[PDB]
Amino acid sequence: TDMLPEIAAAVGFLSSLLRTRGCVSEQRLKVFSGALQEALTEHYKHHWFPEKPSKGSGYRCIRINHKMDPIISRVASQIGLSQPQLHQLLPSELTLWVDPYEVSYRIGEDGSICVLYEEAP
Repeated sequence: TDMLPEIAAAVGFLSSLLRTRGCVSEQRLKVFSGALQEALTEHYKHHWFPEKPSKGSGYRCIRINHKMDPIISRVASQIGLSQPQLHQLLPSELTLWVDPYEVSYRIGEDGSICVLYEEAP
């Protein structure tokens, strides 16, 4: 019931966007992926409750508005991506919900809710 699959799906989504929209070597994309996985599992450790998936949902949520998510920012820094470049490469107004058994996202305040990952408990 551990948090890796949901977090790796989230991270794979953000990586894919860097790969697609950017010019980032796989070496860097791999550093970013592992580092973001570790960052987020540290971040979610005490805020993960498999039996009540919406509990802690707001805390775990990854937002990109006019400020970049601070964990994305610092991990991305680790591979030499500045926040302004992230802003350019990643969608505007992105919301990424990373909950037990379900990863989902929205591009834009009024975009569709897409499911990245769903699995049965």
